[PDB]
Amino acid sequence: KVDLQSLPTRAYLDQTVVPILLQGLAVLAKERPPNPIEFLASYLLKNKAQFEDRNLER
Amino acid sequence: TDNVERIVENEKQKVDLQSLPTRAYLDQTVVPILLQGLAVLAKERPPNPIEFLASYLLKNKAQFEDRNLER
Amino acid sequence: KVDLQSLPTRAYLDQTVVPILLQGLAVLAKERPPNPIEFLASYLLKNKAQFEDRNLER
Amino acid sequence: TDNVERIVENEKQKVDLQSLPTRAYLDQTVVPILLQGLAVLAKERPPNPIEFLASYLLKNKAQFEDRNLER
Repeated sequence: KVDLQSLPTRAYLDQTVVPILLQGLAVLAKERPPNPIEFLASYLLKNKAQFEDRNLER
Repeated sequence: TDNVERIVENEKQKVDLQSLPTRAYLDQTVVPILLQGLAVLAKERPPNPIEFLASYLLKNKAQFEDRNLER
Repeated sequence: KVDLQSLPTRAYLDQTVVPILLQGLAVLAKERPPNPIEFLASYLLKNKAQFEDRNLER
Repeated sequence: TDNVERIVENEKQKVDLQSLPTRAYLDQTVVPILLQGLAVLAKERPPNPIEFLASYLLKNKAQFEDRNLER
């Protein structure tokens, strides 16, 4: 009975944050804003709804 | 084999964050705090991982921001 | 707790020497001096102060 | 895919270091010793990396200098 808690580290990350990070990092590299960490963190929060629970968690 | 990375590509004067190649730009700005946050996230495995990672960035931004090519 | 010593190879180099090298290599390619290795090494030493510790080391 | 590089650009007679295209010039002069030095630097991770790399160049210049289109 595998779930998010039991997955290997890389699989866990690939299931949860890797897709939104890939998108966000690509946007960040294009924009190059004055506050990149804040920008990325903001990006995650703004776009969370489109990426959240699209994984084993269902 | 790994420490071989063509930067002769990007060079083909004054270098700042805006002019850095993509990988260098990211490595200068977010990769350190991301590496730390992703490690914390993988260990905790919280119910809201995207939110948690974003919170981690915000909470630890002060220790990582401006520690790069633009002081 | 990440620091310079713990960074992946490329991130380490990007944090420490890549920016000054980019600038120096561009100057070297423009000047084409009789002693290019010496010129580049000299460039690094002369401009070190403007690039040194502008990274995680702080 | 990678071994495809237009030099028909640069050709459009006697070739020396001064007339080489930028990438070729760098590859002829500093890329070898830089590749070696960057590898040594990444493995050691010293307190003064720019200084260390410059020192590496100076110390090993004799094994790399003039091993190119101009003997």
